[PDB]
Amino acid sequence: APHLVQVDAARALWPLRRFWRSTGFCPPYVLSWDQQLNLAYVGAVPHRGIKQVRTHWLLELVTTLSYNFTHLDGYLDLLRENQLLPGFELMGSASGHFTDFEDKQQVFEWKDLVSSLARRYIGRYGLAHVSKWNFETWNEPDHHDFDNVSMTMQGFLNYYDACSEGLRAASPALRLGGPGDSFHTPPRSPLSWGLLRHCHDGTNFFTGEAGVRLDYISLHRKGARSSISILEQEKVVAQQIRQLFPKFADTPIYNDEADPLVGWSLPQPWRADVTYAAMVVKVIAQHQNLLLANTTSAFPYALLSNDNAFLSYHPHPFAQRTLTARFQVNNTRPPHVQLLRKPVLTAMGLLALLDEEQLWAEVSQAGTVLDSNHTVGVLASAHRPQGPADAWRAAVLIYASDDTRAHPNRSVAVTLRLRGVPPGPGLVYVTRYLDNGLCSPDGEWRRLGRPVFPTAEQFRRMRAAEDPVAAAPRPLPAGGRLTLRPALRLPSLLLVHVCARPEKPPGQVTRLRALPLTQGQLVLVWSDEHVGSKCLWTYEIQFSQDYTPVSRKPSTFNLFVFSPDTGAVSGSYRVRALDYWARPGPFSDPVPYLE
Ligand SMILES: *[C@@H]1O[C@H](CO)[C@@H](O[C@@H]2O[C@H](CO)[C@@H](O[C@@H]3O[C@H](CO[C@H]4O[C@H](CO)[C@@H](O)[C@H](O)[C@@H]4O)[C@@H](O)[C@H](O[C@H]4O[C@H](CO)[C@@H](O)[C@H](O)[C@@H]4O)[C@@H]3O)[C@H](O)[C@H]2NC(C)=O)[C@H](O)[C@H]1NC(C)=O
Ligand SMILES: *[C@@H]1O[C@H](CO)[C@@H](O[C@@H]2O[C@H](CO)[C@@H](O)[C@H](O)[C@H]2NC(C)=O)[C@H](O)[C@H]1NC(C)=O
Ligand SMILES: *[C@@H]1O[C@H](CO)[C@@H](O)[C@H](O)[C@H]1NC(C)=O
Ligand SMILES: [Cl-]
Repeated sequence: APHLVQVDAARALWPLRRFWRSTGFCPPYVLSWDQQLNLAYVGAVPHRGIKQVRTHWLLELVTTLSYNFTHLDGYLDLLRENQLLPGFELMGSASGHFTDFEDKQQVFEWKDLVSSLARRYIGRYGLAHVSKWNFETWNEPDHHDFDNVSMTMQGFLNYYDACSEGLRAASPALRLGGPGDSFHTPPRSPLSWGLLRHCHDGTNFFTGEAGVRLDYISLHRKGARSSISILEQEKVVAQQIRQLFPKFADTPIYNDEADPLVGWSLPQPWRADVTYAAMVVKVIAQHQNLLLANTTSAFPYALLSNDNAFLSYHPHPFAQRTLTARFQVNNTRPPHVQLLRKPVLTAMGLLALLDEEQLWAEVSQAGTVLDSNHTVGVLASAHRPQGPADAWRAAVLIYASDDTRAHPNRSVAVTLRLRGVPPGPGLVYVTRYLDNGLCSPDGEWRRLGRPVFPTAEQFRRMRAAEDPVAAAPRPLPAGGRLTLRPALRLPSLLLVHVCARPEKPPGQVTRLRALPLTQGQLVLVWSDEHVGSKCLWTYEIQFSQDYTPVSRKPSTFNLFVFSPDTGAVSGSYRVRALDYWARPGPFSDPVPYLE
């Protein structure tokens, strides 16, 4: 019996927030060319699909009473250039200065450091930008990862008050949360539970007032290979917080390390391809449909982050918990680094097309209704037109996922019945499909024989599997209805995108950049902020030597590796958007490049 999926486009039930637009990593580097390419890939996810990079040890990029912020300036400028925000963990010793947060003088000094850095980047980027940053406490305070810093229970409370008063001294508009740990049953997790008590009922180190600001509560809960287990654990902790700390009943909860499995560097075949991608989507659907979609308990769940911005290493380029797959090519003159886009990163681009209202949807099999706690599920959104540059849109994202298990032998019959699409001009739909057969760079790597130092040709062949199989825009049937019967594989993802025609064509592509990889090989990366519509077929790239169109298969990811057979890359480049009705947007400013 096939899976039946119905979507009611006429039933916009409630807001749908893109709560999953976060990644993160821990340095072992942050200014290396490897990292610069990595963050270019992360920022290239369309429509701000990844917004935050939660980065450990940021205050080891400051040296020491005056401070040198050079290395921190560099990293934060790097994020800014890629339209990314720091998940700013106030974590580090300022290169050995801080050693003890029960030393009164050190507590005052920490406050002044935090004030200085906060005011510095307010000056550097503006208060409007810095007020969006999730400042956070030291990572996992109950896992004793403090190097040479003494952090007792009392020290952690003093530290927190310095963090909070230091940020306030910069501006009251800045946001601070924590503890970013797992909240195990007492007597476990004493610093986590202690922080909440302190903020709820304790005394401020600096002011002596009862209670201390806490803008959000961050936890870490990982699935041990189970998707639904993440959600189950979060509900337990959230309820405990609600009853034990009534003032925090409406305090936003973050799970900013919500991964399928602990230990990012452990090689796992399922991390290499669409298995991981589909599980990530499944976890997100479970959170929207079983936690946020008008549940009786209604916990204030606000953010979910997959901690997968790490760079992979030899001999596991694809098998680690990373958005990209790194190849250090050591036999070129000089040695260079290349990155590939893993399906999980591509999947963040499909998620990014989900809009601000959730539509009514039901999955069933043989009359039995199945919620997102099953192998097949759906998230469906609608968009209210903003101006002449956009129109009505619907995005239906369907996953087939058995968590960390793939099933190459199996095929999942699915019948999608879309109903109630509101009438409008040039209504078309476009399907985007991912599975391990057609669109897995790891799979291509292995068909090529697993080359350790891939050639230019081998990279082209691997990159040819990055994008989803996209079907050309077809007119929507009459009555605002669409019935499709795809044969989904396990794992797979299917995005059906139904768009009405906007009045104006797409806007201008902006902030084009050329980044060198090696001889005759280069990355083109751009912003899509002013494009003004999500209904895009591809981005046309043109190259001039004295402009001709660079021929490539369709892709809406804001990054392209140009690697021509001739090796001629010197000249000027320009890029523009192309919508589902073949209408071009204006060209970006031309970017020159000389090799
Ligand atoms: C081409 O050239 C590049 C640049 O020179 C080489 O890059 C090195 O690659 C190796 C992997 O082959 C890297 O070494 C590995 O680093 C891992 C992470 O290290 C950090 O984290 C650990 C643990 O937290 C710390 O101990 C460590 O100090 C670092 O902070 C380690 O996990 C690896 O060790 C594990 O595997 C080895 C097997 O070799 C076991 O012996 C160990 O017990 C352990 O299980 C490993 O050390 C290295 O960091 C890379 N250097 C750089 C600068 O990037 C490429 O290897 C080379 N390519 C080829 C094909 O030769
Ligand atoms: C998700 O579904 C699983 C089953 O697939 C649920 O786990 C079962 O829970 C019941 C409790 O009524 C137990 O009796 C069973 O032993 C469990 N079965 C298995 C296979 O583990 C789980 O409770 C569901 N979770 C949510 C949040 O709906
Ligand atoms: C700060 O550190 C940078 C990087 O190490 C170095 O180049 C510079 O000399 C330092 N600046 C000052 C003012 O000490
Ligand atoms: Cl994982």
